[PDB]
Amino acid sequence: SYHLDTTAPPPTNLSTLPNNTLFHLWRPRAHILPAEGQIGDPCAHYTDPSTGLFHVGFLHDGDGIAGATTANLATYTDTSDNGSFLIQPGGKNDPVAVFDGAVIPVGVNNTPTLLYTSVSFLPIHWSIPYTRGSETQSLAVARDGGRRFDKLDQGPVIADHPFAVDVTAFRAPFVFRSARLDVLLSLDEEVARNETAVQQAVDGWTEKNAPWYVAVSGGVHGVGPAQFLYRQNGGNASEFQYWEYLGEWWQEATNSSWGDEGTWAGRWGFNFETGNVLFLTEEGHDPQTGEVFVTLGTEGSGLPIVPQVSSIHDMLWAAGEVGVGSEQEGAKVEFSPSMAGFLDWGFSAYAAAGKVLPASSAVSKTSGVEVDRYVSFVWLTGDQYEQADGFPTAQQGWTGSLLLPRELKVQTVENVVDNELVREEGVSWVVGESDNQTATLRTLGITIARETKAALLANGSVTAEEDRTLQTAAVVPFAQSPSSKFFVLTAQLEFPASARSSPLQSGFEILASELERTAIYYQFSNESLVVDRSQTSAAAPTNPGLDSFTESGKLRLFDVIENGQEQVETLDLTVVVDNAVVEVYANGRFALSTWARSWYDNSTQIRFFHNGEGEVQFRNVSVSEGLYNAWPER
Ligand SMILES: OC[C@H]1O[C@H](OC[C@H]2O[C@H](O[C@]3(CO)O[C@H](CO)[C@@H](O)[C@@H]3O)[C@H](O)[C@@H](O)[C@@H]2O)[C@H](O)[C@@H](O)[C@H]1O
Repeated sequence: SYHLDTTAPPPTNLSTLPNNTLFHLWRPRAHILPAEGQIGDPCAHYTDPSTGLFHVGFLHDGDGIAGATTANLATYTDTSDNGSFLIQPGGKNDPVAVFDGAVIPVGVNNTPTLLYTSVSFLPIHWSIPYTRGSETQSLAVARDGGRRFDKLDQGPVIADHPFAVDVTAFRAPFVFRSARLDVLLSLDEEVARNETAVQQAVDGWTEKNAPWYVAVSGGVHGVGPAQFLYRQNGGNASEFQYWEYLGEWWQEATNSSWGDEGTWAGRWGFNFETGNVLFLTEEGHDPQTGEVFVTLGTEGSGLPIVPQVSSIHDMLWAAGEVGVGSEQEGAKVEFSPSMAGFLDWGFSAYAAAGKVLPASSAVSKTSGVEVDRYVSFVWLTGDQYEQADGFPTAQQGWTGSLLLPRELKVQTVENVVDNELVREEGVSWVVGESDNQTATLRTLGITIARETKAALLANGSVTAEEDRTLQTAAVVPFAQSPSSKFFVLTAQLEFPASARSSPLQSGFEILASELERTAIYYQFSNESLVVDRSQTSAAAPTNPGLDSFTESGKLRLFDVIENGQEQVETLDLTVVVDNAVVEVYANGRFALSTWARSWYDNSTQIRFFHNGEGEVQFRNVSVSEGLYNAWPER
């Protein structure tokens, strides 16, 4: 007879416990996840034109797309009960499975319309032969306020992958509109070569009757990963049956990668997944003036290759330009990356699905936002993409969660010293404006959606810590630590120029007891925020299912001019700890999320950490405890 006692040592084998015994142990309170069961890819988000409510979707129990709605982008309500499903397999187009999809707010019958990957055969993986007809794209229309999606009574509207192309995958259609694409396709192939003519047409563009484009993710056996582009036939905004194939607007060589050493954006891998096409500005999303950005997941593998196994799941982002379709007979249009990085450096972060969130939305109206935004929902698989070594899934009763909604826009880093640090090849940023003395840098901006950040701190207990410096190695416990695993830790770390060349490691130790701790620090050596989980869980040693490997992401701190002097850019940290779900944010342009499954209720001390190498200044350190409930109606 074993009842859970989180103040006592964990049993040696967690998988021997009764189903659901671990249900609340690591479960978050402020994140998006079903009431129970497993959550897969986030997909099918859209602002309902009628109600202005923002709809969120996600695969659930490998049995279809489930959903929820929100009015504030802080609290959520399930569309229904018993799974809250919107659409499931079993149709003629989708006898085996229902994969990711995207929604056109005003589609068929002028109602929200879902274009999704209908599945008829399994297995499907880039490492094995593709079964013809495995993945097709079908339509379904929203009924009863989006609480369900009825499949149109006909076959798929894109019933096959490109003719005779040996695709490694063909799925996760994502819809978007683009002024630049309509122009490039509307103009002559000779007159669409000079930006002078283009830009002019781009200004007359009208978002309302523009045709929808569709990017499908996958690759080509023996050649490369790629995104397949389609658009309503003939650019007719009212054509929903036929979609003309524009070609592989973006493809890369098998297991190639941004930069020579693949340092800043992992690798393009063997297959591209759940692509998203964004158009940014310094303030939000604008399909007319925004720069072209694409977020995607890439499947990697070492050698030899393990059939049906993707050893690496990188959550990347790329930005660049779109031009005519070269001179050859390839794609009508091509996307050329200028920069690329990670949307989230977490091993278990993947399949992000975002959506434009209009200023006209009930969400932006209520919060006072008056610009169009692009909110992105990143997936945090719960069992390492189903490769976990015996995770106690039956015991937990649920699997996975989505990360906090995030705003994506163009973030600028001003007053930067245009130095080798800036002029490196294959990085996650481009020089905006430089006088060879100081330049502005452009990169993907990553922040917690404002309404969610506010809700996280609204009723939280706040406890500051005095600024302090550490030269010699030390681990200093905060004056006061929270008494629960639900909090937001904020701090700024100032480093002296002499630290770049040192083995310095500075940060914090969270979720700490004498038998447990989780280290989060910055390493100048490879320049990377690190989350050491080797001591995170007292239960991990005998339960390999609880992964404890190190997580880390590259974050460069540039030399800049602050008060009128040069200094190493301040490390601005924001760590949200949702019981076991941990998200590390840095400089409004870095994210590293992972699972920190601490066990003891006592495991809640926070400590300052410095390894004695170099010197670090902690400024403005504080903690907000409590966070909030994202599912009030449950
Ligand atoms: O190959 C065996 C495998 O086939 C099916 O999964 C295929 C596909 O799943 C994952 O792809 C994503 C990324 O998270 O998840 C959804 C599906 O749930 C896809 O639309 C999306 O690309 C993997 O990352 C891919 O490597 C994999 O090829 C099936 O669902 C699995 O249970 C298993 O049978």
